Amino acid sequence: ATQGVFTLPANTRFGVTAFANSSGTQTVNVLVNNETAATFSGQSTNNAVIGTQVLNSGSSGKVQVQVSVNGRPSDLVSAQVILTNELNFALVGSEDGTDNDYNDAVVVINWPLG
Ligand SMILES: *C(=O)C[C@@H]1O[C@@H](C)[C@@H](O)[C@@H](O)[C@@H]1O
Ligand SMILES: [Ca+2]
Ligand SMILES: [Ca+2]
Ligand SMILES: [Ca+2]
Repeated sequence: ATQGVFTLPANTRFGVTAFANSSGTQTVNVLVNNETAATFSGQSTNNAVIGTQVLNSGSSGKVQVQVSVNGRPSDLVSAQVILTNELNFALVGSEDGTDNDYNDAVVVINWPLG
């Protein structure tokens, strides 16, 4: 199944933050309605924040997270969770190798903001 794709409410500001846990340099691209809106890159085996940014979901609300390492797409896992019918997390893990820890880049999207 497709992973890393989320439909947010339209025209909503959201946070996106990426952490790294891999010897490979992670590149995280965040697309809004299929256009790149943010790109983070970095390397850590200790959960360092490689980027954090506030974006806008636009008219469609479609947000996609893509992760690659040296140009090769990582395998993604994702889900969205809503607490008290208000607080939203869109969660992504990614795997660049064979150990299947799925933490090589971890991406968290949260809304609402403010
Ligand atoms: C390459 O070494 C594999 C890569 O980096 C490791 C340190 C570990 O985080 C592994 O999960 C990751 O796929
Ligand atoms: Ca891994
Ligand atoms: Ca890892
Ligand atoms: Ca508040």
